Amino acid sequence: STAGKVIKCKAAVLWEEKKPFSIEEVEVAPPKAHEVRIKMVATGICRSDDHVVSGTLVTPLPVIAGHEAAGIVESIGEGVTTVRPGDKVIPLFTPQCGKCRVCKHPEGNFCLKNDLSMPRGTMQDGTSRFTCRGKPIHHFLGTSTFSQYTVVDEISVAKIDAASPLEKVCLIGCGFSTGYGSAVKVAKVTQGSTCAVFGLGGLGLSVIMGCKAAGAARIIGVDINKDKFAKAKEVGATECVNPQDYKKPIQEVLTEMSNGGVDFSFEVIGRLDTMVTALSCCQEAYGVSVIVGVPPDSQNLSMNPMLLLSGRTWKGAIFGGFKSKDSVPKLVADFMAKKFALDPLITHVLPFEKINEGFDLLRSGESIRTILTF
Amino acid sequence: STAGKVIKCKAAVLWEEKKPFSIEEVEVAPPKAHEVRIKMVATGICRSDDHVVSGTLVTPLPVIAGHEAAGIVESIGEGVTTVRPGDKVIPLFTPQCGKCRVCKHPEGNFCLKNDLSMPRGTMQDGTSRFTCRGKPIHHFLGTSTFSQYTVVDEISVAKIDAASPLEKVCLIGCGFSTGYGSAVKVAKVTQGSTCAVFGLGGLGLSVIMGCKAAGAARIIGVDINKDKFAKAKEVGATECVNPQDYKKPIQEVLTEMSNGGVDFSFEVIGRLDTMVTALSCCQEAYGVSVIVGVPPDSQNLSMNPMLLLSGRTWKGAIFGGFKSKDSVPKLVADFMAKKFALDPLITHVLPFEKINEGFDLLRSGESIRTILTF
Ligand SMILES: NC(=O)C1=CN([C@@H]2O[C@H](COP(=O)(O)OP(=O)(O)OC[C@H]3O[C@@H](n4cnc5c(N)ncnc54)[C@H](O)[C@@H]3O)[C@@H](O)[C@H]2O)C=CC1
Ligand SMILES: NC(=O)C1=CN([C@@H]2O[C@H](COP(=O)(O)OP(=O)(O)OC[C@H]3O[C@@H](n4cnc5c(N)ncnc54)[C@H](O)[C@@H]3O)[C@@H](O)[C@H]2O)C=CC1
Ligand SMILES: O=CNC1CCCCC1
Ligand SMILES: O=CNC1CCCCC1
Ligand SMILES: [Zn+2]
Ligand SMILES: [Zn+2]
Ligand SMILES: [Zn+2]
Ligand SMILES: [Zn+2]
Repeated sequence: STAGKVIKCKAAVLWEEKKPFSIEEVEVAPPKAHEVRIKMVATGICRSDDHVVSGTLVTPLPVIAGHEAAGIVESIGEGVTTVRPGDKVIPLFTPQCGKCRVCKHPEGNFCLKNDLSMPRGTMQDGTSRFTCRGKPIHHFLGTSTFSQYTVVDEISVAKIDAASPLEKVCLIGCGFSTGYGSAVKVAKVTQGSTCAVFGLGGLGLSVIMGCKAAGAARIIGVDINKDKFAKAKEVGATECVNPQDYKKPIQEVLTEMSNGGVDFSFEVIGRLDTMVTALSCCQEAYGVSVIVGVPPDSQNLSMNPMLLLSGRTWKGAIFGGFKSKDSVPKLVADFMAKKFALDPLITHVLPFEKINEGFDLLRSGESIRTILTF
Repeated sequence: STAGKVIKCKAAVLWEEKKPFSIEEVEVAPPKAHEVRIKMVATGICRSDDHVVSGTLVTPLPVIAGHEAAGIVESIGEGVTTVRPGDKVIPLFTPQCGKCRVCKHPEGNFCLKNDLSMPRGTMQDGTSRFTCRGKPIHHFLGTSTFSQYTVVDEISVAKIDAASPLEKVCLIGCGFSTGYGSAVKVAKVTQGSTCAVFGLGGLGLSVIMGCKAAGAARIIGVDINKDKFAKAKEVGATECVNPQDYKKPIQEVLTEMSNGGVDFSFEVIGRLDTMVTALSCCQEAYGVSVIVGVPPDSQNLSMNPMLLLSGRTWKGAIFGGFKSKDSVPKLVADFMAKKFALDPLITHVLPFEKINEGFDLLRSGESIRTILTF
């Protein structure tokens, strides 16, 4: 009863920074050519969504945020070939156009069609499909999953197993895949190695899962919230340290614990100081450090380049280095074949209408992932 | 007639920063256990030696500098098994102890016995073999090659082909191997790729040599001294750019020329600003940037970590990543088999007594490598 028509539905609109989401009626236009309209089933609350509220991540407002989700195709636009109505899908916050220089490179995944580097808050054609109170509303990362219905470009959606449990596999749309791939694909953690993981939220626990899958012998979790240590050890950490417990800088502590530096370190918080600390605690001649966390907008870090001249490697990645449309369906299939677990990341399940309580749980330190159900 | 005795010889002593070297008589003690005393034959002038004079590279003074050299063993201490009197040798400014975690690692080369990180200016045992005017003089990087005779630890010397031309292969002790390896071993430049090389001195020309050996399709040399361009093209650069010729920042020119960023970039100067520029000019999702230049002591750079989050890899290396004692004899063998050329790097030859003129040539921009003969 909705194909080709405007849909009126519920969404969580962010009208301005540092305010609660406003749960109210929006209008969702039908998909144009090469676009897909999706009925949302589940969406996770990721720290990157909170970064929009806090001003840490700048994107045009007002906006419908949300990017870690799964749903069912309601209708498709002219020329769509990769999904059909009724299909289960995961929106892709990093597109895979398949035709740019990055998509064609064996090691690149940050497709040049992304809306992250110079955010416009639109669809690929530069316009918006959302209206609220008569006003146009921006999209977020080409996904906008905090809504009962969204419209995405075809290059930003992947079809997944029809038997998938959507309230779990939405995490493959961001948190799991990003952390897991940061360990197994970006860092390329080796068997028998020592790893250090800064930040033990949903992303950091997924990094730990990847370090353990890669055969690391030691995995040191680092967090200022000791309530995060129990779950980190359940998913593979061999020990946890709270920097606030020590009188010396944690890079010195980790270098001593590791008899000279760790093999792999990961910054999974989003602080400039912990990015430099994580680089410093990896072994000076052969260590590798990977930045996953998102730093505050337009702020530079300061570091001594001798940390690199001795032999260290420093890198970062979006979405765990995974080519999004190729990888998301394979990752769902791996989950269905029991190759990794997602339940350890899920601490809370709430109806979508309680989105603000879900953010309060994240901000208070009490949750890993809250999954919102529509 | 000198074994077991103190040798009185000439050396170039640096008594204080920013002053000419003083060519005068020194006393060189005989080698203790596991040490080797070498009659020097030829030594190159590298910018790192000038960094000692300028205070850019801090090591205790007074000092006998020099680290790029080749000579003949005069005598060996007790227990030495890897060289004999009469052998041709190259001193190793990065040792290879064979026993530390770095030496045992498949990719590491910055041996933990190095005298770079926390410089003492001594032999491994914490003492010096040099006296001048009755005063003890420091060593430099365990090599101290600006002297007619030096004493090195066994882990800091490699035996080379007895037919080697010492006035050429001294460059394998530093400039050639560092630049060549930075391309072929550290960056792992790929066939058909586009490279940018910042700084076209002895080290940068050697990077170009490695990029060409690796099969790069384009190699863009970058230097503010346009007189360096002709030789850079002779050894493989396909084009050269002078940043002072442009109204836009050079990362912008290079991104434009490479249709979105280069595959590999190399900083081979030693400036904080060009380290950040070189990182920025490599492609944001899959580019690799290698720091080779030495930054000024204790200074930090400032950079936006979003340059890394998009997917860039940033690394540095000492000595082109080569394990020194294993690699130097193989590199000499390759030179003897005509696998690479050293003559393009040698622009001037002077007697050792004219060392100060050789440094004047480097500082004026006129030379690539001056080789000093003893
Ligand atoms: N590179 C990518 O593609 C993606 C990046 N991100 C970013 O990853 C980061 C982590 O996201 P989540 O796991 O969802 O966040 P989270 O808020 O659930 O976890 C962050 C953890 O960092 C801890 N922490 C905070 N300050 C700390 C400090 N000084 N020292 C040690 N620990 C500290 C917190 O206690 C918390 O447990 C965020 O910046 C997020 O924006 C998220 C997903 C995709
Ligand atoms: N990582 C390692 O193991 C080693 C590092 N080094 C360092 O490599 C660097 C290069 O050494 P050399 O080739 O012997 O020095 P060099 O002085 O012969 O060459 C440096 C080049 O950089 C150019 N240059 C200077 N400022 C520039 C600027 N703003 N922009 C563009 N070009 C600029 C100069 O005109 C010159 O041609 C030095 O810092 C040296 O200390 C040297 C050997 C071993
Ligand atoms: O969490 C999902 N995406 C993130 C990727 C890193 C930049 C901010 C958005
Ligand atoms: O040029 C030779 N060695 C250099 C290596 C980089 C640090 C300073 C000394
Ligand atoms: Zn693309
Ligand atoms: Zn996310
Ligand atoms: Zn040198
Ligand atoms: Zn060693």
